[PDB]
Amino acid sequence: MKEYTLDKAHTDVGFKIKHLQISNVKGCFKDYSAVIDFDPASAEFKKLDVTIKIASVNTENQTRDNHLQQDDFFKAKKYPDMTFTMKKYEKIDNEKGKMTGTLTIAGVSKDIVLDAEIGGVAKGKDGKEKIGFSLNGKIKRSDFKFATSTSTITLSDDINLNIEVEANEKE
Amino acid sequence: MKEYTLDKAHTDVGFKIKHLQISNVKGCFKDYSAVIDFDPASAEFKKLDVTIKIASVNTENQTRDNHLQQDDFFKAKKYPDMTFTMKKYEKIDNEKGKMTGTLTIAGVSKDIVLDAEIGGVAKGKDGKEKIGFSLNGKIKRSDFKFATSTSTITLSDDINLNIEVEANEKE
Amino acid sequence: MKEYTLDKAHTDVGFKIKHLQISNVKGCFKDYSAVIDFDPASAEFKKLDVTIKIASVNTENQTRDNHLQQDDFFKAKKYPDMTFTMKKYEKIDNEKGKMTGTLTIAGVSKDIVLDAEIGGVAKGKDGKEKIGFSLNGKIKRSDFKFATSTSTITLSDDINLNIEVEANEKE
Amino acid sequence: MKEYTLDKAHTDVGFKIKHLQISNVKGCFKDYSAVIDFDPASAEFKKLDVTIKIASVNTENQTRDNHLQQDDFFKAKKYPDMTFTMKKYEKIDNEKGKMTGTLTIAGVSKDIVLDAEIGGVAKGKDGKEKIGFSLNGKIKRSDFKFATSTSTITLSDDINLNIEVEANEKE
Repeated sequence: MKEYTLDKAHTDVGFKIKHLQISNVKGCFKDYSAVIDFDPASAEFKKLDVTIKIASVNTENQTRDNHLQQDDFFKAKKYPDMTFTMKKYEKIDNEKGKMTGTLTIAGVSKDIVLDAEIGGVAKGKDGKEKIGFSLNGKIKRSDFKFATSTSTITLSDDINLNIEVEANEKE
Repeated sequence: MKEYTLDKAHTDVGFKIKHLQISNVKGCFKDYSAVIDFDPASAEFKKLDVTIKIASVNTENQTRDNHLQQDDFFKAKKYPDMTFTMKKYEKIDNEKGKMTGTLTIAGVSKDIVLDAEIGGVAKGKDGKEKIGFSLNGKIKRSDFKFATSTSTITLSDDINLNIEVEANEKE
Repeated sequence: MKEYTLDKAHTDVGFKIKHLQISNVKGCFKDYSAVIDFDPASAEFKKLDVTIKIASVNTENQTRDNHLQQDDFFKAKKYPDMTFTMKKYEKIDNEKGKMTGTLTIAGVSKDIVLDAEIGGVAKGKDGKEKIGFSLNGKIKRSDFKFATSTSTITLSDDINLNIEVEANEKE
Repeated sequence: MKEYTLDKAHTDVGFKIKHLQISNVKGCFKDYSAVIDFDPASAEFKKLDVTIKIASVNTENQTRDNHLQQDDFFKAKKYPDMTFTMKKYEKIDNEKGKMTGTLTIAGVSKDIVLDAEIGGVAKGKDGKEKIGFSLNGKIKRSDFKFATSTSTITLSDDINLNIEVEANEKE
């Protein structure tokens, strides 16, 4: 038997433990087109049709973006774009309305409601019209059978849409 | 009715989605004492008694460390230290054995098994003895009623102990 | 050395593995009062004030119900009731409107929006009025600092309100 | 305007909220073979070779069992069986030892340690030998690239092996 004394400098009294953390992935799309018909006299949308190129996704992370294009997500080779088509605008007041339309994600189509909030209807620098509005609403991955492989535990069934638009008159 | 054209520069076609991520918290304790009796002739531990000052925890994050001291964790005001006392060393060979002892976390005591791995038994620079060994084992929070408030979902019931020791002879 | 043969009848080649499962807790309250002012001429609510006795919760499970009354939930000893007070009804059409009001959970008050859906405005068996409507909306535990101890991982930050009302005229 | 009174009998003041629950899946295999060489004189295993038919899995649930056979699990069409081959038995005492062997799950092989606990070495009813022992140990899905598609969040990386054997001498 012999007696020893730690050397605290080359000793580590260590432990490892596993925890879960919840976090929001924030994303946008760099490339999309839209057609916008709005009547400032009555604060009503008449047509809103948007096409978004899945390819142009950006979640501030290059390898996740690529991953989004694959089978277990967007399948961007087969379905390069997502579309929204307005079917009904129901005015609440001049700042607010309920927009109903058809969202199409990888060939699957559902009717969704977005909350329109009109934040500013002006004549511009030059005297041609501008508008600023937001569209907000929650959609369910399950409704669109999006990422069906991924559990609703790992990744939320709920996606929150925040469309912020500034826009100028045509011709 | 009027027609508009997005201004892509002040437009954001955005989304937010919630996901879970698993991660290991790695930690050590800066301040502990130990008594170590080991026989290099037979590669057997004779006594191993460790006291660890909960206060000296370090998980590379100052506010989590403080939080560990509180009611829902260590209760370091009431129970400032954790103790390990060896009860039995069962040799497997000269590199390996099973250590049994009593771990005490905030006044609750359980007998645990650690895997002893002896990685090097030498005479030092000066001709006095040194040893290097590790102790590894998994304990369950539930066995010690540690952090009973915190779900075994958020934070793992399993804690992995990695004690890495270098040590020098006495007097 | 000796050779053996399993006895399959008293042998178990076993394993245990831990998984997560997501589930909806559905609940109602057995005891509540309300005041309801509605104009069938215009399909508008004029007053809607509801008080709910926390004590009367029912999630089809007796010990969870009790648990809901405690500090980490409702604190029903201190705050026996939750209240909703309508502040604004904004008509969309005769079947649909947006209701705004003040919800109060254990002394904390936030303004919420419910989606009113009027499903049937009749004169009854006896020739006195009836109405049937629903109120639906999502509130966040965090907005009300409800169950702050419980992680948004274990238990969803989002609660979905489904109020289904059938109701008869007064006097 | 008109005043109404709830009809509590056809009114539901309801809510829905999502929570996580952790649970152990317990399982065994109905069909396996083994070869067992054990020396009661010295309480040492000499050979332990087990083959398990993946097809014979039973987790007390018929549709989960089928699911286990598929690509995201066992791939039982391609890899119908799992094998264990003892490489080393290291005696601790007559009741206890450390078993080392090669586990093979769907063509991927890793060396694992099981804790042998010998609970009873007798001569039987008839005067021929019997033994009862257990083998226990934890393996990691990740080490075997098992169910790589399934997150370590939904389903634990750790599987706990409990082999309980009763067995009788040969010829």
